[PDB]
Amino acid sequence: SGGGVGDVLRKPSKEEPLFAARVIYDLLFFFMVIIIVLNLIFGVIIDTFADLRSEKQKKEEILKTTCFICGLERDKFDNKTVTFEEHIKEEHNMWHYLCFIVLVKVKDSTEYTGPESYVAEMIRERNLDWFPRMRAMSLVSSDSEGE
Amino acid sequence: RTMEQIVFPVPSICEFLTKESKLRIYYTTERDEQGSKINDFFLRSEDLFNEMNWQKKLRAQPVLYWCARNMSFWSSISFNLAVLMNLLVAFFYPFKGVRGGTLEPHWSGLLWTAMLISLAIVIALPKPHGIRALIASTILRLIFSVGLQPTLFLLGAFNVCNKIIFLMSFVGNCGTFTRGYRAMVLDVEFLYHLLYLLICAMGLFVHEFFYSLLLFDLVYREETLLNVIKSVTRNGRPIILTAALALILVYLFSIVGYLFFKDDFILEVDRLPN
Amino acid sequence: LLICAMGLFVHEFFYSLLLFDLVYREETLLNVIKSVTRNGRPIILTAALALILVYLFSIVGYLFFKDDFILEVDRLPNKEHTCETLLMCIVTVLSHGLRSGGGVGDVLRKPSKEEPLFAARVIYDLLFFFMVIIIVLNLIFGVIIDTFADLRSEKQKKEEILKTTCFICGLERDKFDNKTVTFEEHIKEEHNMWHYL
Amino acid sequence: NEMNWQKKLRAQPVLYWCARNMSFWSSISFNLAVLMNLLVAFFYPFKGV
Ligand SMILES: [Zn+2]
Ligand SMILES: [Zn+2]
Repeated sequence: SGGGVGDVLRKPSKEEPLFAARVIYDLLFFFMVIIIVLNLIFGVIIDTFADLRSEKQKKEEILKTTCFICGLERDKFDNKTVTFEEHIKEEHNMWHYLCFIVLVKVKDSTEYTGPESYVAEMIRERNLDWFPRMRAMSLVSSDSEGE
Repeated sequence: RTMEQIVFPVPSICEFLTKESKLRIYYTTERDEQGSKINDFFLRSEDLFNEMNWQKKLRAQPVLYWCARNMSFWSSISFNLAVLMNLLVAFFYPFKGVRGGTLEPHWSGLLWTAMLISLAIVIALPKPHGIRALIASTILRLIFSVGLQPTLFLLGAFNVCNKIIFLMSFVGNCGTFTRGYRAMVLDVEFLYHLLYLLICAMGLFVHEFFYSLLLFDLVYREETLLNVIKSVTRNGRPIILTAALALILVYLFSIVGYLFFKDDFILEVDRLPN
Repeated sequence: LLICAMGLFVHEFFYSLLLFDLVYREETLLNVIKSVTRNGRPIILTAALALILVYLFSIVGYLFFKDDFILEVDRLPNKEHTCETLLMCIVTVLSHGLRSGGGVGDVLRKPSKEEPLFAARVIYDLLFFFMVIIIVLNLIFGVIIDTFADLRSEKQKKEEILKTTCFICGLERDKFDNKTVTFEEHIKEEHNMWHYL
Repeated sequence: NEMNWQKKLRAQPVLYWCARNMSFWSSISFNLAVLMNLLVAFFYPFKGV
């Protein structure tokens, strides 16, 4: 209700000796509590909108302008007949990776090929260093220059 | 540290994967610490393999599979019915037999005619949208046939049957059924849905407000509203700490006012006669 | 300790004081108080701007609307109205009316269309309400919100530069992408500052 | 152009002494204005206060 300790007390009006102290009390309560504290809680709420929107925008731009598993940043695939739109679909599609994980799981622990044994060795026992962390075999050129 | 490229046949079990969980795993995974999404992807890969096993096992259900396909339809019917029946219980609670026609039914009759005209205009222009408008018009017409209490009882019975057939759809559409009973008891959304069912049943039985409670619990679900509530609640510890700061500050001001301005604390009041 | 001892001895309130001093310590509460106090010089300067602006409005109100400054009052027994002309009483009445909604409205005499001074009174009321109550209070709260924005920006920049770069080494964690020396062991085994200490 | 003017005015020095400490004049004017506004604020019934 607005002023705070004002408009509910007795309103001394200039006759009592306690008038100046009452005015100071009223104005000081109104300033610190009603301005600063309520403005602090609402500044906290607005700041949380700012942080949440910043997180969402960062997540969306890093989801759209970079590759998945591959990790590249979509400016490396500017030329040389392998663009990003088919690098996502045909080269580093994660659905093919899930297909490979379930192919390792379903198959009968024998009579499979070479790389599947290596992958199943890295899956069952230990870590995940068989993923293409930052390399894609499309940025690399021919080795004729050193040869 | 050399890189290969292998081509393999896709397993026949991978085609039993839904589009919803597909989009969920595409949009939900996050970079753990070293700018990489691999670690959470492997754990949800194991969970996805278990989910595809459950989906392949449940494909031979089909009546249960037919029930579990159209769960968004059950959710939409439950939500629209809850909103409509909250609107009916809001406008009319003196009840004691409201069907007396003390100039209310004439205005209600004109409102029903206008609503029927608007529903006809909506069905004419927007033919593909507004399937629930016909059901709302039929429910409004049933209010003119029988009393408000039988209509409310019918709507409550339809709501509880829709919820009890939606729970079976939700149980079927998840793999927690065969892991045991404590596994689905430990689930959070399952507990929320059973709380919703208990609230709906107790509203049908005991004193019949309770639909405001389920309305709050169900409208609170949607994504943008949940986003703004996540904005008010994600940093809740500073908010409660500065609320405690306000509390101690007004405690100090109360101490000072009690100390000196003790006789200036009179307040206006009107008493009720005995 | 002195506050606690004096509370045990003398008149025993004092625990509100030590409670304030001790709850004020914790990190997130100290962070929001640092948001209100880190840019305190603009806040006190625009408070002084509010003070001189209401001093100007008090001057104008004393000049023309001198007899419209009556206020309701109830006296304590040992006409329920009073009028003040001292220009300290005018300034304190105007700071009394600085809060409570409209401002100079709902405390003065409300002339209502009969006096020739009606249009000037309406202009005075509306102009006070607009400039002071909208603009100045919105300025102090915009300053506070801007200080939250700056403080959060500084904290985020500090955290990302602490996590995504090396310490003493100075590199930016994208140089260690390959070639058998990654950043996670470059921090621990090569450029650990504890080995430097 | 400003350095040309400064070189020409270096031979003033009494005017140059006046022009050196202009921040002092500004500070004196501001403090005096604030103080005399405080005095004219608190006491205006005057009629021989
Ligand atoms: Zn890739
Ligand atoms: Zn290094």
